[PDB]
Amino acid sequence: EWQENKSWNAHFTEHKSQGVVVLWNENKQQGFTNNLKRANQAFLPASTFKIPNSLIALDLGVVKDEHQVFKWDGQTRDIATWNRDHNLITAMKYSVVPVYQEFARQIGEARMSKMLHAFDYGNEDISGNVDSFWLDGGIRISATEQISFLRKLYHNKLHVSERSQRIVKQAMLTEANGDYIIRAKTGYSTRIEPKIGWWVGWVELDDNVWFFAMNMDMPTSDGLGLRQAITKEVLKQEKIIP
Ligand SMILES: O=C(O)c1cccc(-c2ccc(O)cc2)c1
Repeated sequence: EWQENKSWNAHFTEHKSQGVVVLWNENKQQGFTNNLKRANQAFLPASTFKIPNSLIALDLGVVKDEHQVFKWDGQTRDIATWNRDHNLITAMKYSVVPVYQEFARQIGEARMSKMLHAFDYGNEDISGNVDSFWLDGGIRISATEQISFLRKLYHNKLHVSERSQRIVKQAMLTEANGDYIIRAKTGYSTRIEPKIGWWVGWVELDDNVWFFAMNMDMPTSDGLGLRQAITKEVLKQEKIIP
């Protein structure tokens, strides 16, 4: 069911960091992690909320499809990639917060709450600003809850149209080669302590899918690449990827 392998802690220790990687074998219905305590420790989802946010916007028509353009609002922000026009694909790719803040306001406080209950998403608490609760509000989710949510999305079992779920999984596309496909979303929570990085998603193989969910303490932006680098070192160790 759930087995803990502390050997993976080296991958966090080698970099003087702390965090958890959670893997779920879909064929075997078996989970694996380095720290079962942290695996269930709930944090702010931050930009990982793009996934449910994207799903909700699409299903209500706030976003019509992955080609619709969302014009830069002309306010120059500290991240250049945000200072341009975007569609759902590029908005997800560059974690464009201002676009999803506009989604949330159009979704509305009421509808956002029901959908997150329908999704059984985390603590289902949207306390705070409707356009920032996933960055500095009351919502919390753990790695194992992320994986559980992702599993429904993969299997099109969330209570939104199949189309909306297919479109988001398209937007989640991160890496694809002859060996595997990764559909995932990054997260960086800085507005409330502790500062952490997220990476959640799954690795599609020919005959199996490995869902993953990782977070780690993130005092400075210098270690943002360790989110994927540590996850991939674990996937290699377990011969999930070469
Ligand atoms: O999580 C990602 O992949 C991603 C993408 C674009 C920008 C940022 C980011 C945001 C804020 C920051 O202070 C440092 C980095 C993260």
